[PDB]
Amino acid sequence: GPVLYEDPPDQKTSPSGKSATLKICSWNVDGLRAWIKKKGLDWVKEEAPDILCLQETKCSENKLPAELQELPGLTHQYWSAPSDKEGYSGVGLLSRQCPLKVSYGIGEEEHDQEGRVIVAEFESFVLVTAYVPNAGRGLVRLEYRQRWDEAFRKFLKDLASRKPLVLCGDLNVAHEEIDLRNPKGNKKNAGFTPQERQGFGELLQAVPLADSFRHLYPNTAYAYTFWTYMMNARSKNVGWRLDYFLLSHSLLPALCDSKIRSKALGSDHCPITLYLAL
Amino acid sequence: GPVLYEDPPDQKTSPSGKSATLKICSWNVDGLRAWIKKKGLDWVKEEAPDILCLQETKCSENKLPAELQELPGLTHQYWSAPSDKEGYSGVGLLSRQCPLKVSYGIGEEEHDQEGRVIVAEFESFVLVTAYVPNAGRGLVRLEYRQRWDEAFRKFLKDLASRKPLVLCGDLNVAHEEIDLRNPKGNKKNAGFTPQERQGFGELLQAVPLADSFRHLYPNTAYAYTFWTYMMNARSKNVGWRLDYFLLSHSLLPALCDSKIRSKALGSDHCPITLYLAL
DNA sequence: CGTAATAC
DNA sequence: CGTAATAC
Repeated sequence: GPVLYEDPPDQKTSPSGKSATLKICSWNVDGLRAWIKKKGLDWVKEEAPDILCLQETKCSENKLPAELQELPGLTHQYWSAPSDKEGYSGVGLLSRQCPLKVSYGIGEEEHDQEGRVIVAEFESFVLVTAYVPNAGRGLVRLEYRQRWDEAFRKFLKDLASRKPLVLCGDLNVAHEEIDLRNPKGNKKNAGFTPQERQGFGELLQAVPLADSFRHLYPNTAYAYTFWTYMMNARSKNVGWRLDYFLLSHSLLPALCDSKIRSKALGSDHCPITLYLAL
Repeated sequence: GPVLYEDPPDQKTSPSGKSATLKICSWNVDGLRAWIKKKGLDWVKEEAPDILCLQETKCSENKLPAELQELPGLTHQYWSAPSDKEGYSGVGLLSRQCPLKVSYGIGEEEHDQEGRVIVAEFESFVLVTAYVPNAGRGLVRLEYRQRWDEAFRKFLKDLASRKPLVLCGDLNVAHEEIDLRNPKGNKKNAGFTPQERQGFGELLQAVPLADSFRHLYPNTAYAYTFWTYMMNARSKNVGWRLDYFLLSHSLLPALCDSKIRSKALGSDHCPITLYLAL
């Protein structure tokens, strides 16, 4: 039998003792419209997060279903979609409260053409949600992905100097061997090449950022956020951890918990939730 | 019962009496690789044409199956595919003999980015194969299609001044009501809008070119070259004539026949064959 | 390899 | 609405 993973209960109190005051939820919906048909929005209303980040929406701004506009609580909504590619990439950020400033992309024309980054600045921190480019089957985009990784790292380092940073989304890499079920087989596959894993480790050390889930559960294995639709991967928990909450070190005393909502359906990714005490 | 169409026998002698010396075949394969799996190449070897034009190949140059390189007779092969779009558009031209000159596109940067035109110049005439942009569901590209139509018309008029011209391929318009099964329903659908039909009539008169099939069969109805995969259109012969051989008037004394190979499978389009006596 | 999405 | 093709 396959070894399954049960995410531990929500810890809503920081180590300092302060109660959690902010609840961010991130989910790669892999088809915003199909995700809504599969009752994804119902799960969101059940989670009731202060902020909701979505990746791989595959939805142009004009094609957004009407129910999203009428969603309760998360009234302030921002979307980014590729200029010239239909049904590809795309992210979104939905918040209960209005952000002070909202910008798009990372400032480099080469990397801002697929709608992968939304930046939402708040009084106490800056939230970035990202959908990092996949290296592709055959590694056709691995050279581009290394260029992106370097540009994205410099971008986040500049943001982090002025304000504490929270980064979330599909970062499209399993950092370590614990972060995917079959590491020996995937050393040359997109998501686990040495170039991608190194860029991730360089990102954590340069900005600097910490992997919230791994920080709290350093030896917890079999904890994935993605399973291919093929070969019953999700039934057999043959997965990858591609979806992260990376925090600035100064927010670590405010970190309460980082969750993996393994049971939530509607995508080949599952949602992840962050609890902070600000 | 639906009214079916039987293409009359091949007339291989021109009205002047000269025997046919050139046999051009054009086919919108709508998926070059799927077309080869469906034994499309076998049909080509059975037709044995001097020149073979293909449209909507949906195949990048590096992904072309190996059997195409080893095809007998049609050894000189030229392909055009979109720069930035995978599995979209694309044409090809295969000839028994080497052409004097082979160029790509129509010379306008805006219209040469999807690989829709190949021009093959020969001693006695210039052959153009085209895959004209579809106006799209909802007519999103109808404004662009009118701009293309004007640029393409001027391009062909310049070619025709120096040499007699033969144009073939999917021109993505049913000229007249006879050219599609349900004209009253499609007046606002891509392929039969007033803008597309007028651009086609302006093309015939400006260059000038003649519709070879319609020239030879002025009152022959129910003669289509395309049927949607949906709703058993091909079984019920609910079709469109979108694929043409348009000739310069000076080649009309050399015109022997223009055929519609209704029974040839492998695509939602069927092939068309032209016989000339040069 | 499953699924969602495009284009026609 | 069928089919082929993409991207993951």
